[PDB]
Amino acid sequence: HWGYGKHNGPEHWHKDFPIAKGERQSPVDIDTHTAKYDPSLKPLSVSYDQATSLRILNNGHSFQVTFDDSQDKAVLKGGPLDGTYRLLQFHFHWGSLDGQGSEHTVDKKKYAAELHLVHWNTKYGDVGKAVQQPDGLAVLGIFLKVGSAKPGLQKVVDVLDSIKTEGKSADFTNFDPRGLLPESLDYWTYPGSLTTPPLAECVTWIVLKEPISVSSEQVLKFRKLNFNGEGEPEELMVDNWRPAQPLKNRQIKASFK
Ligand SMILES: [N]S(=O)(=O)[C][C][C]C1234B567B89%10B5%11%12B85%13B98%14B%1061B821B326B%1174B%1252C%13%1416[C][C][C]S([N])(=O)=O
Ligand SMILES: [Zn+2]
Repeated sequence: HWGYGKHNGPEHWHKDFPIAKGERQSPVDIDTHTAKYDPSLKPLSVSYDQATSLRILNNGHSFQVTFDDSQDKAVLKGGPLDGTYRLLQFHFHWGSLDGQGSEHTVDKKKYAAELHLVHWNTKYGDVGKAVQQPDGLAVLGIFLKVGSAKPGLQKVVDVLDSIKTEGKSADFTNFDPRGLLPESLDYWTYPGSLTTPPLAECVTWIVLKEPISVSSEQVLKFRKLNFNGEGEPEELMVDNWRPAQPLKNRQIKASFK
């Protein structure tokens, strides 16, 4: 099984998923001086007021909070997107120490973590169909730096002890993802891929410029999770990030000057 270790990590993934060496892989380094301001880009529309969270789950690679995506309750629109994208889940990538953890980098700077809110295009009807399409998914990426606590993250942090090991899940209703967003919705965008297997080239990436701050205590709780299942040798769930991949023939566009 793929993972993040020496023998099964990112440098091995191409053997099971040859698209790993494809033309539009993610994440990438965002070179802020080369990204082009595009005045035609619209403001991003984030409509999360009717979001219905369902469960929180340790999937052996991250933890995720899953939403009801059977109706247009929590949707992303505008920005670079055509049409309406339903929120399915959010999850994080993080490091063993604060100087790594993000997938995207900004002028080679790594953040302590990165939040991904994963959305799929309603025109394809279900996420499995959407991953087979070049405009199937839109992932909103938000950097985390360590400093002040993020109050809207605390409800997540506090239940992580109940999903320590792979396969464990818990009820996680009434969680409002608006509490994870920075002030500004200024963003960079580019065409890319899932950053985990199957590495499908189906994502419009929207990466917010403004990080959120989380406390050291909050991120420490992420690092107490385990990659392993209960009863297996304990391996801390840390460094679950894919490094930057070649930009190749792509342009990163900025929504802001
Ligand atoms: N870091 S990331 O790119 O946001 C990966 C998120 C993980 C997934 B996204 B798509 B969305 B779909 B696949 B990918 B994996 B979980 B969430 B949901 C997924 C499982 C199904 C993919 S398949 N195997 O049906 O092609
Ligand atoms: Zn991710």
